[PDB]
Amino acid sequence: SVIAGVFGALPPHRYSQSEITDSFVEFPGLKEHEEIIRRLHAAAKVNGRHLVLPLQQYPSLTDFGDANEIFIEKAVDLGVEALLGALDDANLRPSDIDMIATATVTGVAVPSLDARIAGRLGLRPDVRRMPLFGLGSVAGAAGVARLRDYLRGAPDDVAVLVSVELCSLTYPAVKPTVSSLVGTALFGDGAAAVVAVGDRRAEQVRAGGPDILDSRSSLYPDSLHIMGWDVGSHGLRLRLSPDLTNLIERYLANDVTTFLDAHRLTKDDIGAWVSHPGGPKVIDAVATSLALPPEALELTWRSLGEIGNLSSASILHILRDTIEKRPPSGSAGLMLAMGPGFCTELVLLRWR
Amino acid sequence: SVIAGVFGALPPHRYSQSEITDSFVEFPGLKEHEEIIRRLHAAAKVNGRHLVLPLQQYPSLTDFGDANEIFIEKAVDLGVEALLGALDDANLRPSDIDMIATATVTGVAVPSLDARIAGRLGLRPDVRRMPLFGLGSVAGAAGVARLRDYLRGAPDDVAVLVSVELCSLTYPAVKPTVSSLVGTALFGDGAAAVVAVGDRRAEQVRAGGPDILDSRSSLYPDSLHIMGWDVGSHGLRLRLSPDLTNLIERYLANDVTTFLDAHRLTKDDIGAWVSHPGGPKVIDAVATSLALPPEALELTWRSLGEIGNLSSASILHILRDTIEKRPPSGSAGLMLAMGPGFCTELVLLRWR
Ligand SMILES: CCCCCCCCCCCCCCCC(=O)O
Ligand SMILES: CCCCCCCCCCCCCCCC(=O)O
Repeated sequence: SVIAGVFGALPPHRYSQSEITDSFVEFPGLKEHEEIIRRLHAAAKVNGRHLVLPLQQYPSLTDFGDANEIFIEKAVDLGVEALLGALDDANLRPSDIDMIATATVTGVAVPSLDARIAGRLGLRPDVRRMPLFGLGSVAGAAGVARLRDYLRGAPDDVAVLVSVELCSLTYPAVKPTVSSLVGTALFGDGAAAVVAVGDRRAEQVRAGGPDILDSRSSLYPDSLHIMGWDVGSHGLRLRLSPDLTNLIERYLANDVTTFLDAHRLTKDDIGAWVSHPGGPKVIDAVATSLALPPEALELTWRSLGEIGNLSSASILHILRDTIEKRPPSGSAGLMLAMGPGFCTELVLLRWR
Repeated sequence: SVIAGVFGALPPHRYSQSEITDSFVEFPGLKEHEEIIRRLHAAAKVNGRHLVLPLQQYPSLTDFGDANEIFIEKAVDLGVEALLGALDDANLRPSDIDMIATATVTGVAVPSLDARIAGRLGLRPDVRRMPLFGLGSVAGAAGVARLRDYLRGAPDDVAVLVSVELCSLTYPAVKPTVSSLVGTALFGDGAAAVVAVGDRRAEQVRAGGPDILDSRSSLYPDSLHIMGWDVGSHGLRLRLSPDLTNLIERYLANDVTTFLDAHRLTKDDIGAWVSHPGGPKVIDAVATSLALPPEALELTWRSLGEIGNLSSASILHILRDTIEKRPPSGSAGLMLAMGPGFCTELVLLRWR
């Protein structure tokens, strides 16, 4: 399992953070909350976000069915763009793909995104499909890890993960509640794709990106309420408990120590950290938990600032950033994500 | 990859097809359509179905949110019942599980079922999770196929697949339009679970089920409209094209020939067929397109008649039935399913 390509895609409509806010407080039913909205938006540490729709169109997006239908169309466009890009980076072709996995939590599609995506790209009719849905924000790391699991038993194959998250589209379910307003300060739209190859196929594809060495999932007891969707007539409504950061602060070290002990590594042996940008308070929690220097998580901070929180797609944008800035050849890399479960996922990388 | 435990779980309320038709024509907004309903319900070759709610409660199930909530409450219950039954069948404990795959098209759960099930039965906090959504009626075959894919590269491991379909809970989306009435004629509620182990683990636990030898997907081009959902404020509205059978008759024989040749096998080599019970027209098409004697698909016919179309769970019930019938020791087994995509999945087995 060696990564051969990584690529991120973004919708063309980009808006500065306060632009978004300036219009948002004026949306129907939101002006009674200008103050908490401005505060929450200014404290998100996001400087701009890409929106799959013109900012001016969101107030009229009140029907879940309308929103989901648009999701299905845009999601497939962006996912195709990402996959095509990651294949370019790997210098590979659609026909070479033996297994495709898709991750999203922001739309409901049957047939799944992989069926549609594979239809658009002219993938082998016999390609193996794997649509993950319930995973959310953790599916970027967990998805890379599922690639390894597959390629571990299929050493000559090529596998891809595609992650599309169009968070702006969940708007119909947004209420002037604290947890939904937090989601309104953090989340943006985007996609990302990873092309990965088996051990036997790496050398003759000239697979560049890092090896995928291992992963470990960590599912916390009695924590369903930390992250989720309240699903209904209104669509997909965010559940976000305050206890989230406290959870990370109390258990994240053990997740990390248990996994690295297994490889006889310490936190110090990590050459590059690739963390999910849940938001200021969550990034702080990770740094505090693992006692990391301000520079360890700077590419995730940077990511949060430039494109916001992209659910599962963010950890892959950041991963691409990390690859570009060429970490020490042969050093360890750690992917660290968290999502609905509650769970965390850790992936072990080795930079080339 | 060797199967070691299979197990079906059903809701307590069983009703006759006629008990169901009789109350159903009297449901709100339905009496005007009694003729077509009685015609459809009789022609389905379903004699009874298990329902997760008391028959007479459905007229009041009009809120997609209420239905999805109920789906989550009940799906987990049924899910852990099936898994437990398969583990006991396999003489294994929940802590032995290394990866759990979940499959449903009938509810929207974030956190997913596998997380909820894992929390319930006490799976290891580090169990691998694979939440498959959008495979629909093919997820029974496909799920077994991804179990091989996982165990192929983990010969000491245990991986489980848990299917749960509560079709009756999509009632809020139902209206007296044709394809939706066809649905009310065929679909029932239920769940199933498969427990499989790696080759090396096989001898230790003495796995008795069939070997999982190979699989082949077959995605049909430009056929996304054949079946799926139309997701909206009202939930999950069925899309079922009339063209479905014609695609089966046109291309199924080839799907199987290309797949069997690769093993130097002929239809006549197959000792037991485990086919998805789409409904009468579908079963016939399969029998017809291939050249199968009436007895070849009888277990499918019996399952259809006995508990309805359980979506992805059916072929696992039918697998359970087949295992019990004990086909020729050492003979070939072939699973065949079809679903949203449009696609088919074939899985080669070898009985003991
Ligand atoms: C223009 C509006 C943008 C903000 C979007 C509205 C609020 C979205 C709230 C949730 C969106 C993304 C949530 C994903 C969480 C997860 O990955 O599990
Ligand atoms: C009284 C309620 C009886 C049952 C009502 C059935 C409503 C029809 C909808 C069921 C559709 C299930 C389709 C799943 C299979 C698939 O999508 O591939």
